[PDB]
Amino acid sequence: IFKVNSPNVVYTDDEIRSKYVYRTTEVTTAEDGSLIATPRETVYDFKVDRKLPKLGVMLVGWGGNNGSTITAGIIANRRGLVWETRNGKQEANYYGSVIMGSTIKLGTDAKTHKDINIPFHSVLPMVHPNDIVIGGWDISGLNLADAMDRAQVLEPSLKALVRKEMASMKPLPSIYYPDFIAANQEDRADNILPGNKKCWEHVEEIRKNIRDFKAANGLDKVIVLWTANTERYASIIEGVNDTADNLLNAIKNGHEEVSPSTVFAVSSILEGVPFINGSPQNTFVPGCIELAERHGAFIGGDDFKSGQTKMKSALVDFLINAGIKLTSIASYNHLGNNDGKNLSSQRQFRSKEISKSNVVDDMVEANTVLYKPGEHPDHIVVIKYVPAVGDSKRAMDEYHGEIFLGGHQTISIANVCEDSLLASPLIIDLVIVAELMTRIQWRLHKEDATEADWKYFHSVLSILSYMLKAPMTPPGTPVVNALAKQRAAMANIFRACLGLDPENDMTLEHKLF
Amino acid sequence: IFKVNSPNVVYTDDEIRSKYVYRTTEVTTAEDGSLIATPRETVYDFKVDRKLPKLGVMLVGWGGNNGSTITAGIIANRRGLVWETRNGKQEANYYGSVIMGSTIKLGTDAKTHKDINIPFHSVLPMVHPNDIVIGGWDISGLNLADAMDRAQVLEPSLKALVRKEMASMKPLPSIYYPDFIAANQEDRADNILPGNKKCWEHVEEIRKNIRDFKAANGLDKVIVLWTANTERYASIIEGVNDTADNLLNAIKNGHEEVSPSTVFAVSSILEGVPFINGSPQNTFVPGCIELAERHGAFIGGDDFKSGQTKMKSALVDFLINAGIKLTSIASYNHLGNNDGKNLSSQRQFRSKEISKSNVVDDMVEANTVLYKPGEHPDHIVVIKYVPAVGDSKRAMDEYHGEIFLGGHQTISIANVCEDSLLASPLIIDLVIVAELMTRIQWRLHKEDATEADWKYFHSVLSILSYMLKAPMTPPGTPVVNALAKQRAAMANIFRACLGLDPENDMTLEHKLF
Amino acid sequence: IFKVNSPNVVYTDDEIRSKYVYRTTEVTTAEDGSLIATPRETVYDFKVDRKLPKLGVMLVGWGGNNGSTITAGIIANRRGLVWETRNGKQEANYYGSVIMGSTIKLGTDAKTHKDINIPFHSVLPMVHPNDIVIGGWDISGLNLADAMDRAQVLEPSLKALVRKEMASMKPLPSIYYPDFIAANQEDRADNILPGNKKCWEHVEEIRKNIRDFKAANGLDKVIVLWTANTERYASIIEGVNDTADNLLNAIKNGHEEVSPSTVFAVSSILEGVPFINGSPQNTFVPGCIELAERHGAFIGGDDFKSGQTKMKSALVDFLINAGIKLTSIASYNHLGNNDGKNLSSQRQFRSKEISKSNVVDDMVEANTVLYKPGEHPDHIVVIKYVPAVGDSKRAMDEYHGEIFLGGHQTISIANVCEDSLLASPLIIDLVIVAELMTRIQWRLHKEDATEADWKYFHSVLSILSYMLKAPMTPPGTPVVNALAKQRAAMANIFRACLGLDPENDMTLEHKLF
Ligand SMILES: NC(=O)c1ccc[n+]([C@@H]2O[C@H](COP(=O)([O-])OP(=O)(O)OC[C@H]3O[C@@H](n4cnc5c(N)ncnc54)[C@H](O)[C@@H]3O)[C@@H](O)[C@H]2O)c1
Ligand SMILES: NC(=O)c1ccc[n+]([C@@H]2O[C@H](COP(=O)([O-])OP(=O)(O)OC[C@H]3O[C@@H](n4cnc5c(N)ncnc54)[C@H](O)[C@@H]3O)[C@@H](O)[C@H]2O)c1
Ligand SMILES: NC(=O)c1ccc[n+]([C@@H]2O[C@H](COP(=O)([O-])OP(=O)(O)OC[C@H]3O[C@@H](n4cnc5c(N)ncnc54)[C@H](O)[C@@H]3O)[C@@H](O)[C@H]2O)c1
Repeated sequence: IFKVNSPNVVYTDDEIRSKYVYRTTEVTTAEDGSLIATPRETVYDFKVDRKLPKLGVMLVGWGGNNGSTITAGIIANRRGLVWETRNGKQEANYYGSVIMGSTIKLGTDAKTHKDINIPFHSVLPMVHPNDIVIGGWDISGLNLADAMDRAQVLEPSLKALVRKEMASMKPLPSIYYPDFIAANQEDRADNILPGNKKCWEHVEEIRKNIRDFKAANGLDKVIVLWTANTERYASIIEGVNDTADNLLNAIKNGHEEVSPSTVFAVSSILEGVPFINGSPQNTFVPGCIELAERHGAFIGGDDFKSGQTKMKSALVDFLINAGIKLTSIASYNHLGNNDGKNLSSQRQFRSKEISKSNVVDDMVEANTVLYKPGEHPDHIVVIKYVPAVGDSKRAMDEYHGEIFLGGHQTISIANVCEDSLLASPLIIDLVIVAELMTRIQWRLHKEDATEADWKYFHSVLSILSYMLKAPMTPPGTPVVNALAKQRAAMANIFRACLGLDPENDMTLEHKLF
Repeated sequence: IFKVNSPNVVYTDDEIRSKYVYRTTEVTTAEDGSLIATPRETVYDFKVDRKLPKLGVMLVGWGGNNGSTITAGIIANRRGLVWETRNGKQEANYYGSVIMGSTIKLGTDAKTHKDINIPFHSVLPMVHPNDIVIGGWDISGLNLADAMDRAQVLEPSLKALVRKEMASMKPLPSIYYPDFIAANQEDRADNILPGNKKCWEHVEEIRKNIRDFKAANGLDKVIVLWTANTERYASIIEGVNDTADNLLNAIKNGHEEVSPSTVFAVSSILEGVPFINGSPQNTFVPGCIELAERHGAFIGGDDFKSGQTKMKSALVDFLINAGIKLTSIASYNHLGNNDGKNLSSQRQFRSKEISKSNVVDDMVEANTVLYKPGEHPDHIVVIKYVPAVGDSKRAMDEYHGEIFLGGHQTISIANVCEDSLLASPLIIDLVIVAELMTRIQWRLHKEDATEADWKYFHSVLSILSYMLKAPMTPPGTPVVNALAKQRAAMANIFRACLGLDPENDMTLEHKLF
Repeated sequence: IFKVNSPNVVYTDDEIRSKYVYRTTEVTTAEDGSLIATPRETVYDFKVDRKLPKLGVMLVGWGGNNGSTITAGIIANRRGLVWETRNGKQEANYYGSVIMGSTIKLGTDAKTHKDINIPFHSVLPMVHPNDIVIGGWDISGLNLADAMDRAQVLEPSLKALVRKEMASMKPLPSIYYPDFIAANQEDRADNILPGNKKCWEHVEEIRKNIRDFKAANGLDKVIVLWTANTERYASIIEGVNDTADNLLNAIKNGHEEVSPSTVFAVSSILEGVPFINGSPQNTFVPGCIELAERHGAFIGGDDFKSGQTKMKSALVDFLINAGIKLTSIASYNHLGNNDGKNLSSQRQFRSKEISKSNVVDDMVEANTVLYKPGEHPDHIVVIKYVPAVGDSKRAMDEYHGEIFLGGHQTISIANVCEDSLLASPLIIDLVIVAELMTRIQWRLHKEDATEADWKYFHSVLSILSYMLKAPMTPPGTPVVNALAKQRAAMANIFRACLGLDPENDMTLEHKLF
């Protein structure tokens, strides 16, 4: 633990009221066409609620690969289970999680002159993942022990320990619209609500399920996470999905271009729970976003940045920030789970391909020294279904680049990654950060500020962009896709609630003496 | 171009006098063992000399692979030469250079709400690489056109254009101490000064050469860069190399444990020119550093971070900052130039292995959540001599990591990199940044400050750490090895001389509205 | 099953007496320097003993990685055990074995015109691996269940089934000469016979152990296989190891340059059991071979061709037989078992490096169109100890080649191979083929041949060369290292005992009609 010694930071047993000075640079164009840089300061008052709630996560796709892996891993970490591998004994951990497995720099030691590093989870009052309750919906009624055996992700020794408690968990019936997921997912749907079309009864039932989850479990806050199959893009039609009331009427009129995910998101917005989409499909259409802003409900980005895309975000940033001109990026993946079986259809593969292909455009528009306006590298993404490899995704990347005097650099990467074991800690990170963001309020520093001036963060949580492949940002704002930039954004926003200045890495006390 | 509109920044035609507030966090231990974080502010006055000098670089190892590549590339960029490749026409560029091929963010647009990115070279008044004069010493008297043909790095079409002017360049005689480089480099030395041992006449001759370079060329500033063969570690002996006067006496007494690089560095310190070591050997012993601090001469780090080590700095940082526990790093390189031939000896390979192996220790000591005190991954580095591959170094990396619930991640990387084409822009970056650092002065902001209170940066230039594999820091300070951290340090130090605040990446104007 | 309908093949319930015509080509130099090719025919009589013996294998290094894996796998296949993996249910098999997992072509169908393929194990009367008895010596007294847990090769579910029967197996004490294996293997030796030097009592004890194994178990034939640590090369000294009697005197005189493996081989030759060396060290010195020929004892080659070397034998053959000039071969391996720990010493790594480096010389001497006399590619082999990877050896190969008009081909291979699971079926293959070779006799076809003219194959079994990295051939004969050639040799020699002609692959009945 640590505390901040500053007149600007006031600690109360319920609140961490703090004063912060946001310092930025504003650029305006001069008369002769040159740029003028002006330092700007905005004084902000931040309020952080110290009380930790009893948090529940509702998973849409509970019986999937990722959902079963999560519920098993939370049980394993909560009980401190030790199991047997060929190498010997294995203990439960939260590796692969930036919040639960990484540290950030607090400051420099006065005496030793060395850096003080504290866990990322300990910066702000945050909910511990061991106490997270899981539930939700699935079109397949298989219990989560049998779902665990279907997934083929976990070792038999661990499954033996977690099977007794995971056999009592059965997902609630969900909604199946046949048009949106692949034709080979017909035989999977046995636990489905009455109706293959879009209706207002589905919204009522989903709201009832969220209510009953919170009531029966005894939870203070609920979060809904979409971990279901990738869907096809729902066409944007004027009068159907372009406005909150238009969409609310389209649900009742039973229009044939409303995704199941949109029904879940609408139910979440009407019940006041945050909704995070873990799939590349366009769950939030114009009208879902406006309904979220009209009600004050928090909504997150799309997809999960776990594996080849995370390393791509690191590498493209590193290579373009070093002066190497990337001309080709070729991503090849083949996998043999139900995720790859659903993406074997073109209409459902297109969404994932679009999500994977749009991670490098911001980095190539930032480097105007290498890339001319309109110059983009050849970015190809291929995903194939190989049933024999199972959950072990094999990714092959070829990065082709141009260097000094026309030289050629080629970087070939072979990644053997367990998909579910790389996305589960991301879900933990998403829920923990979203719960924290529901507990932070802000206002402008005035000499007569009242309690009525407290405001929340914008309904679209871009602070989750570290864990999201296709970040969703507030309407009209740019998108940040660099991994280091997103991690720094999260860390510095967390430090701003403590009145601490952002990390600059200059270290002038070691250079000027 | 751009200008800063701020009362703290005053622009004169010769100076950029600016006022900056260095904001950091200081950590002190409380009585009950907890940590206390206190915001600290140090007010600094920075003075930047706007006048650009005529800069000359003296290369020790001019006829090597890297030196010939540099002199050819500077000619190619200066003349704007276009040559023929199989793919068609190729123009000269400075790709692979962070200063000449990358951009940094200046600020946000007032109207568009989009980011303004300006070239890294345009942030501060900096010397253009097209105007850099080259010269120096080599033990081989071959002219640099024949040295270019010996190197086997450049295409015949480019060599045809640059051969006429590169055949008039002949390196000055150098000093050859047989004990320090490999036994297979005996036949290479034909241009050597009289003497196989350490003497004060060598210092006189090297100082004379630096003087004559500056006088004949008409230069305002000179920088010496060691681009010669990797040397063996010179033993630290009390009374020989532990003190500036002890070392100055050891040169005259002709002790047998003084490297040729130490003679070059001593000559540079006595003539007031900066010296940058581009090799893993310990050029600066205790006594060379003290002589540098006693005279005010600037000295740089060791080795060149070009290729597998740069990507290692990116990847290890990315993986450990994401919660993945690296257990094994295995670097394999084989190459067939004179660099690999000199490293075929164990005593000269040890220095490069030590330099390559110490890039990840700071990242594993920062993450106390994953690594216990004393826990280090298995880091192996292998370098082999394969004459058939030439300058094209083939690097194979295996990163083995532990992830959620005991999962295994393996990342296999095959890099085919032209060594000389990845290190030449690094040399340009080093000389440009070092020249700029010779033009920056600092002081503490007082109400009665005088002109006599202006001070330079510390003699050990750690701001070059981005381009250096084994960064040398001021005595008693920690070492930063993360690539993103070093680039951010350079950018934020450059912005501090303009009175601008460091980049925080928070973007609160897009989240709070 | 199948039978041969031919007057040349006579089937008896105990013998398969057959007549074969060995057809080859002989080359003699003409007067004008040209070559003359003459067809030669040698008529051979082959006798194959149909009776299958009760076979026992004695392993030197029983408690090692490979020995424990073998004894466990034989139990698993014998009992037909099914265990649990993450993917589901796994049954026992003999995959990775050329005899037990591959087929050979018997002939063409008269009616269908399609090929008839029969299992390699069914060509000749051969011992089934399910009935093989295991035993032997080890310097470590740990039982083989605890040795199995030490090895970290097998899944916990399989180990649970095999642990009860593998805990009753304890290796006999062995002989430890400290000079020959690495200094870090001191603490491993607790089950050692009295004596750190070479003595005749060791031969008596080893012979007693072989006798008692056969007597107690009730076996008809015994084979000894060296699966112990790699040793250093024993110097060839005149009067010590250059003659059978010289070596027999050197054992008694206690010379300090006689390997432990030589003592085992000598004991085997004096007891009449075959000895196969599975390590790169020179077990058979001049004098051991002569003793083998003087007694009639069978001795095999050196090392195990399992993994990167097998693929190297395939690839180098394929590339050089296709017209591609290999200029560089770079093999990198790192592993973390006791094998890699013993090879961390230079004197013990040299033997493995020599064994791995000499697999391509025969292929480059066969292609006189590409390689001039004395032209050899750059062949580098690196083996490193990385304790974190365990038995999973990571091999990285770079094959660099020259193609049409000076083009460059590069082939980069990343192999993740379980070392013990690739060498265990090789040991099964070696013992099965060696037992068969002890049951085959030959003679020249004469009109008055008697029973006294029956002869055995030469004491040095080169027919095992498929499974051996460093093939040992009869003194004065060339070595075959191509994998396809060795497999074809084995198949055609097996078919020659059946009176069948070698496979030619011409298929003229489908081309001439
Ligand atoms: N590395 C990763 O695992 C990763 C990374 C990025 C994105 N994603 C995305 O996350 C999602 C989950 O991946 P997975 O491998 O766990 O999936 P999966 O293939 O196991 O299927 C998800 C589950 O959702 C269920 N489902 C489908 N439609 C439903 C509906 N309308 N209501 C309720 N349940 C429904 C399916 O029956 C299935 O059990 C996918 O969309 C995938 O594309 C995964
Ligand atoms: N990617 C890279 O190229 C890279 C990266 C990191 C470090 N380095 C280091 O940079 C240096 C230059 O590499 P290179 O491939 O150009 O080297 P190289 O093999 O071509 O040899 C450098 C030159 O220095 C000369 N030399 C040696 N001792 C000398 C002395 N006392 N005085 C004058 N000249 C002397 C040699 O004759 C040779 O011509 C090496 O030490 C190398 O280890 C290179
Ligand atoms: N893929 C492979 O596994 C492979 C391939 C080629 C060659 N080999 C060779 O096969 C051998 C076995 O490999 P491993 O990984 O099973 O070995 P290992 O590292 O497990 O050690 C072999 C065993 O032999 C024992 N031993 C050593 N000296 C002995 C002696 N004098 N008498 C009795 N026991 C003795 C050791 O204590 C150890 O238990 C090694 O020499 C290895 O180099 C293995």
